[PDB]
Formats: sequence, C-alpha cells, structure tokens
Amino acid sequence: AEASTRRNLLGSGDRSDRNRTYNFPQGRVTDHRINLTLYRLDEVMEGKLDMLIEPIIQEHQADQLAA
RNA sequence: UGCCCGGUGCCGGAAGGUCAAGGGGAGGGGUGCAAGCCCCGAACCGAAGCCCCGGUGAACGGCGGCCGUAACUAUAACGGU
Ligand SMILES: [Mg+2]
Ligand SMILES: [Mg+2]
Ligand SMILES: [Mg+2]
Ligand SMILES: [Mg+2]
Ligand SMILES: [Mg+2]
Ligand SMILES: [Mg+2]
Ligand SMILES: [Mg+2]
Ligand SMILES: [Mg+2]
Ligand SMILES: [Mg+2]
Ligand SMILES: [Mg+2]
Ligand SMILES: [Mg+2]
Ligand SMILES: [Mg+2]
Ligand SMILES: [Mg+2]
Ligand SMILES: [Mg+2]
Ligand SMILES: [Mg+2]
Ligand SMILES: [Mg+2]
Ligand SMILES: [Mg+2]
Ligand SMILES: [Mg+2]
Ligand SMILES: [Mg+2]
Repeated sequence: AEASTRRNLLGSGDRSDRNRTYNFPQGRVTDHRINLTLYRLDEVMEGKLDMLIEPIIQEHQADQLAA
C-alpha cells in the first residue's frame, strides 16, 4: 500500500508533467493546476510562500464546493 | 575437476636446538699403615627421532560474518570494516 500510493504522487512523468514550473529566465513561477503566474521566485525560491499556496487551496475548495 | 600447505600425514633438507648407551674423568666419597681396592661424578665428544627450515591435495582435511549503497518500493553490480 506504500508503493501503490507513492507511485501515483511522484508520477513517472518527471520529465515534465504535473504541478509547477520555475522560470529562471524571466522569473515566472507558475502552477499549471489553475494558471496563476507571477514573479515571486525571489520571494518563494529564496524563502516561504504560505500565501501563494492559498489560491491552490482556495481554488481547490470551489473545485469541490460548487459541484 | 577451482582456492587454501597455517594443523596432521608423506617427501626433501650434512645448518642449528634437544637427545640414550658408550667415550671422557675436572672434582668428590668409602676402606687400608700402606702400595692399593672400590663407588659416585662436571666440562666435553656422541645416532635415529623430535624441534626447526621448505615441498606436497586424484595426501588427511577446510573452503566466513557484519553494515551501507542505484530512476516508485524491492533488490544491490559498487563500497566500508
Ligand atoms: Mg576461487
Ligand atoms: Mg594445508
Ligand atoms: Mg603441510
Ligand atoms: Mg603459504
Ligand atoms: Mg589429524
Ligand atoms: Mg623428513
Ligand atoms: Mg647436529
Ligand atoms: Mg654419560
Ligand atoms: Mg667410565
Ligand atoms: Mg660414564
Ligand atoms: Mg680426578
Ligand atoms: Mg675416608
Ligand atoms: Mg685414609
Ligand atoms: Mg640428530
Ligand atoms: Mg580437488
Ligand atoms: Mg591435480
Ligand atoms: Mg581429503
Ligand atoms: Mg585443517
Ligand atoms: Mg536506495
């Protein structure tokens, strides 16, 4: 049960697939789940980020809530 | 038909260590008035065997443990001791 679960979360698609992509050219920290793109790589890939997960947490309520 | 000759066996080894009878007689003892007679007795010389030095497995025989490490977990080619 620990290998059936973990194999899904990591995803063999570690070439380029699921969650986020971090631009170091122009600094576009993007999460393809929703869309929200921003330049906070300096403030995120060098510190905390508890507020930029909020839309991923808020858009995931209205995902479940509205249906 | 692999690897191990440290132990055992067998094989080789005029060195060395130990080694019995025998040789040797520094020195000591018994007795006799005595010449003497008799008895212990160190050094040193003195084999095989053993020690020792090597060889030998289709001679007797013996051919490990622990720990970590790789693209999901597993496993561990790899490392450490
Ligand atoms: Mg071998
Ligand atoms: Mg042997
Ligand atoms: Mg032998
Ligand atoms: Mg040897
Ligand atoms: Mg034996
Ligand atoms: Mg011999
Ligand atoms: Mg000799
Ligand atoms: Mg003698
Ligand atoms: Mg004599
Ligand atoms: Mg004699
Ligand atoms: Mg004398
Ligand atoms: Mg006397
Ligand atoms: Mg006298
Ligand atoms: Mg001899
Ligand atoms: Mg054999
Ligand atoms: Mg042979
Ligand atoms: Mg045998
Ligand atoms: Mg043996
Ligand atoms: Mg591992």
